[PDB]
Amino acid sequence: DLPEIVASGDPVLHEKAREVDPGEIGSERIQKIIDDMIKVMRLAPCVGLAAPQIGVPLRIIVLEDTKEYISYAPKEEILAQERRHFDLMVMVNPVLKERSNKKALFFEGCESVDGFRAAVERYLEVVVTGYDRQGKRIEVNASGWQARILQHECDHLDGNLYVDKMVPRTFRTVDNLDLPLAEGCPKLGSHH
Ligand SMILES: [Zn+2]
Repeated sequence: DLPEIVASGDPVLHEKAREVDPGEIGSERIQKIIDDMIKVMRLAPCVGLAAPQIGVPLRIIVLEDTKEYISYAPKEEILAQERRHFDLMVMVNPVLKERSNKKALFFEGCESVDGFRAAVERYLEVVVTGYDRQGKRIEVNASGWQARILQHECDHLDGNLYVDKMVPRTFRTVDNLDLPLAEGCPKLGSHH
């Protein structure tokens, strides 16, 4: 049976998830939680999911962005966001760190806050150390939209959602997505 995505207000999404014991990573148990994430992500569809969003209070994230999803976005926005496809990534106990003080500002949404968007400022360059799905120690250097999803998913594990880190006056229904920003809202884009 496939778990449901958990909505905002459920305390599992607002409290800090706990680390997987690295000796446990390859058990049928953590493997099932992982496979469940992957399936819930591909069903939605979305580019990223964290374990708290399926009710599991653990430090686990998955992410994928496919050529197919990407060929839906305006070709010029794909270019501003630096949005490039990348194979399915699983990380257990991810620890995120920026590689520089450069930030970008664009719209994100979250499966836990259904129907809405807001502009959120992200580090453009990250590193995430952690474990892959076989208990092996990995590091991942990420920029552009990939680094965005890493930060979004990582945020979940500390009980942080984007509605609590969005630029004022940008929150909006999906349908209002393309409406103009109000005066004194910063422009979407990035640093030189
Ligand atoms: Zn989310």
